[PDB]
Amino acid sequence: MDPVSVWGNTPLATVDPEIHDLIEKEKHRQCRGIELIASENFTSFAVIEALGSALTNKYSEGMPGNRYYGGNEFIDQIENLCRSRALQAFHLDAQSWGVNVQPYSGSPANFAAYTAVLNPHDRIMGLDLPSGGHLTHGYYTSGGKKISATSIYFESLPYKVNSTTGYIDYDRLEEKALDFRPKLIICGGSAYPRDWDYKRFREIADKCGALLLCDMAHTSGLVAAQEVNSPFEYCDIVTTTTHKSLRGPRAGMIFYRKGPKPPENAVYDFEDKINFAVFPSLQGGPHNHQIGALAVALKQAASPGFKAYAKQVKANAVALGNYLMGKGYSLVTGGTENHLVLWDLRPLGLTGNKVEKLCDLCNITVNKNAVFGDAPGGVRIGAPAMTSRGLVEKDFEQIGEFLHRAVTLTLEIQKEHGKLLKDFNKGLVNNKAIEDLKADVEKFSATFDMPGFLVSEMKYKD
Amino acid sequence: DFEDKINFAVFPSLQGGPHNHQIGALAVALKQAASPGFKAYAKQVKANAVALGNYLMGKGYSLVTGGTENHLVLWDLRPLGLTGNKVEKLCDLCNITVN
Amino acid sequence: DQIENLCRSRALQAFHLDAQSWGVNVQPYSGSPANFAAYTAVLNPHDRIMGLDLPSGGHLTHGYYTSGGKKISATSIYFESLPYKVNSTTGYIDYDRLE
Ligand SMILES: Cc1ncc(COP(=O)(O)O)c(CNCC(=O)O)c1O
Ligand SMILES: Cc1ncc(COP(=O)(O)O)c(CNCC(=O)O)c1O
Repeated sequence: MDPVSVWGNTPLATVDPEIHDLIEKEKHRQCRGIELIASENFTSFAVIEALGSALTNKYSEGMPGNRYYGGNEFIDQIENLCRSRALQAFHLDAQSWGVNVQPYSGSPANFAAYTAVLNPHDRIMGLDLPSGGHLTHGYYTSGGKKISATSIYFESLPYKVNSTTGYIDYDRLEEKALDFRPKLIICGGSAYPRDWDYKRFREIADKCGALLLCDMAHTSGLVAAQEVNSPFEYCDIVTTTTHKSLRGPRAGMIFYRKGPKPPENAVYDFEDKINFAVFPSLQGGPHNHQIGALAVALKQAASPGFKAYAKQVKANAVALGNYLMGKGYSLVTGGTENHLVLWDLRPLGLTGNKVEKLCDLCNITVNKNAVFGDAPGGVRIGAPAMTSRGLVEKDFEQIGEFLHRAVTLTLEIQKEHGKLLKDFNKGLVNNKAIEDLKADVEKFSATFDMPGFLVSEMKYKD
Repeated sequence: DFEDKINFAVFPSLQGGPHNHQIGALAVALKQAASPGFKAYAKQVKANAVALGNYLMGKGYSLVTGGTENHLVLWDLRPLGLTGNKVEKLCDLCNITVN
Repeated sequence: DQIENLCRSRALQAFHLDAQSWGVNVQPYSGSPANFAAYTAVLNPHDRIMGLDLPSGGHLTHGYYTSGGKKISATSIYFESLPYKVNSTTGYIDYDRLE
């Protein structure tokens, strides 16, 4: 039996050189490309120190002051701190809003919210995936195969954007809701480049008797800084991830109205149902290292610096958008009001998969994305991650130039090898233009700061 | 065609007699710089600058370019609302000489 | 002569230079005279020069004139200097704007 220090106190670089080396290679990759995945970010070292800590050792099933085991003196304080900081970050009165901070991620947070307020097979609507919505808001194929757990255990129906403007068609949503009669309407999405008319959603929900939930995962950092419409003014429940624009660990939260209802002396009934759904119905012990790390992120999000970050994210998305748009490219809705742009590639005859593939070869990470609701004909581009490395508008205009080069090279490989993926991949090999672009992206990326670790100590600096 | 132009610029164009005590002292310094100890000194200078830079950033101080690849660190004091004048003056009084 | 010849040869050795490819002059009184003699060797009066801007980390002898147009460095008095700057985001040399 190994003495404690050999297995238990030796650092990772010695206990497991393989994993240490792979993480170091991943750190280097994060420092040598252009990260435009709109859901990604780079969190702080202080968050990561809480995440990688002894908090992982403690079981604390239940919730603070009402646990199933002992030894929770300090875990209770950490969870209570995290919860009160969550309410502060979003400027919520603790007598009108509560929050559960135990969900393991955003998707468990959504499914626990549904479990709390719906019965199995109850009806739900959310934004269609080709229109910018997320899997957890419901998804089934044309062949009827239920894919999302939301569509397996409840009855979902999507609403779409207008096929010519790309904005949410609020009239068709109201009509569909009166026909379908959902018990729950979901707003928020993954690839919608505009703000949300939450007042209109509330009017539609009240007209059809539905609860109204906003999944604010993508824009939660922007909501915290009061840079986009606040869903809390109008929604019954607000779910979120904590790792996207909020820049924290991977976790989820469920916010819920409490107290008297606005004008029978009726009161909200969400609190106990939401808490019970997370535990004991769906989850086990909370991940206390995530909760501690989340409390750190929420304190960082409440700071004047984070408000400046949120402004800069929106400004960088706009500058990138305008740059592409001055090159003659087409954006869905012709611009953005948030952290992302939707690049309609169809006027170029390119699929989003070809542009995504050549970009990845040049260390530019984007993702194909269906466009206007229609082989995805676009790509989604987000600003939070590279903004966190300190990039401002001119730097995002340089990102725009890099994207313009990558797309030109894609056209060039298509106009020489052909629109078939078996043919197109022939041009992606031994290609000096790709090799050059990659080199330029690498040298560009290396000039920027990186939160989360001591840069001078990284193993790979080439 | 640099050699003749450069030698001529130094003398007779710009300077008078060389300072031969400087040249002899410089010859000594160039012998010392060619030694394995000096290679280790130069590594140590770099390591010392990095270690100081990392210490300051850990306290929440801002370095220009966020680090160093050579012998110096540049410390941006504007985020603290301080001028270089005040910090230089105060620790000149504590026998710490910066600029 | 032997001391200067030794200084020159040790200069070439300390920087790992082939004497068929590199020569050295070791008489400059200091660094500022060295720079100004180099300029005098290869430039005519009023020839154009660029060096790193002083707020971007450059040195007086690389050129310096004020917002008001006052020529401070002798480099800017006797030649026509224009500075280049670091990238305002990163603090590294902005190579594209220099080009
Ligand atoms: C048999 C078994 N299976 C699954 C789980 C769930 O683990 P998570 O907390 O990671 O969700 C538990 C937790 N049991 C906790 C206990 O016995 O104290 C368990 O005992
Ligand atoms: C009148 C006069 N002025 C200036 C200088 C220049 O001195 P430096 O070498 O220190 O630059 C000399 C040198 N004249 C040397 C000689 O007559 O032998 C000089 O004779």
